[PDB]
Amino acid sequence: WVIVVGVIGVIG
Repeated sequence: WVIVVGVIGVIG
């Protein structure tokens, strides 16, 4: 959150 990561985050 708030919609933030192309390849390695949570998502998120």
